[PDB]
Amino acid sequence: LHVFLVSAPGQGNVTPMLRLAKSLASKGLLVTFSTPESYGKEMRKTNDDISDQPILIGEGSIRFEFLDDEWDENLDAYATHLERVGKQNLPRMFKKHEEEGRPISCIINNPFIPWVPEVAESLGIPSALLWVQSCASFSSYYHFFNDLVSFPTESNLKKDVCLPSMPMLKYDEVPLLLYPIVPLPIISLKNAMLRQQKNLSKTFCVLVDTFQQLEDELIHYLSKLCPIRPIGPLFKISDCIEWLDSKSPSSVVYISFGSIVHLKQEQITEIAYALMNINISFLWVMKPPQHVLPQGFLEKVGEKGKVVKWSPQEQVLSHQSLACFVTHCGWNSSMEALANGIRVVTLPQWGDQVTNAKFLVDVFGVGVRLSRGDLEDRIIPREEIELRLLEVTSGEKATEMKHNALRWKKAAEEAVAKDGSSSKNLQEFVDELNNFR
Ligand SMILES: O=c1cc(-c2ccc(O)c(O)c2)oc2cc(O)cc(O)c12
Repeated sequence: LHVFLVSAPGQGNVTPMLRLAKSLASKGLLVTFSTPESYGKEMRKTNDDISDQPILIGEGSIRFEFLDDEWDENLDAYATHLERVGKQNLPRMFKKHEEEGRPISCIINNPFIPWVPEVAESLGIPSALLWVQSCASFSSYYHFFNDLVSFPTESNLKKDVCLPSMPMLKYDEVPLLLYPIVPLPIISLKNAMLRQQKNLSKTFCVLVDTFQQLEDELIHYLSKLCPIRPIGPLFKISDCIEWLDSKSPSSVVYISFGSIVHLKQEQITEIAYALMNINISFLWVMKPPQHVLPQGFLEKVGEKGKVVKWSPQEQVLSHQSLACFVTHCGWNSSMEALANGIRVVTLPQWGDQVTNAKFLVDVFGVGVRLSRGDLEDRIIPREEIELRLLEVTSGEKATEMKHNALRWKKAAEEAVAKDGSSSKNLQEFVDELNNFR
């Protein structure tokens, strides 16, 4: 088999599609991953395993055949141009593979190049979709595009939303890209999402980065409208740690916010005071673009605290020292917290991070809510942060959320085990690819 994995620019898009690539390669498939060269060569220069040629995994390999971007530096501006070059170029690359005994059986794309199922359609090549957010978020988008349930509008900005097989969200707990008020540099992601929901008809399979028991009933309901397959999580399918060793177990407050979120300086300074004040141990990831910490922060907290510029998150998350996780609640981060058994402290910023935060707190039951997101735009005072740090590590539910945590970590490892739901959804989808052939 030979499947073509096409992904939009961005760390958050490429990583999961790569992980879907290392997985299909593990199953005797040859995968060719591609992404715009402008950001592609940036992966080249910044990654150790570049591409001299295929890179075997199990009995399959992963080739690299980047799309010529035709874009040297000169968001909506680039999206339209990229769509232009992609349709220009992608048949030319598929046509090359046609004459070298490599007819492509399937294409895989993510929502932020939603036009890809159109080239798949014209060229006769079946189209599938890698969805990188939860299944509650997919349902948010699908119901909204087809307008099957009512959302906030300009005339009612605080309307609740009642999605089937979901807890009733609130106006600011629906994925922020469906809100009718959106920054004009971001409207282009709203349009990409919505365009992908228009192209769903042409698509025979949606591969979702979640597993069957995390969103059990939801996946059953939407599976009648939609061809949804849970195959996750993908990260588990396929000096920092020396320091945490010295600490006692379940003791270190962990603090990341992914590699895009940039908090506000006032929010930084309320957290540093919070940590100082309750005097907890911590590992706070402070990625550079320059945030300042209070005068004598480092000396005051001592060896109880530690600030770093980057962290092996998956590793760190698998540590017993960790007491909790202050997170921006991206999908992969919510799932890495779930699968590893760690309680969370939710600081949603934008997008679907406000839905996942509603889920971590009130559904999966694995922690405490610190903020409600950009639409709240309320600098959270250190007093409250200190309260949630107490609530999640010492307080009356602290062990019940620990319990709930260690049970979603059980179910995650069963989903990915040999004859588990997530793994047999993979092999089946691979089994479907042959039956076309
Ligand atoms: O809605 C999205 C919003 C943003 C974003 C939001 C606020 C910012 O101040 C910023 O610099 C980026 O970044 C994204 C980045 C993504 O990969 C996907 C998204 O939906 C978004």
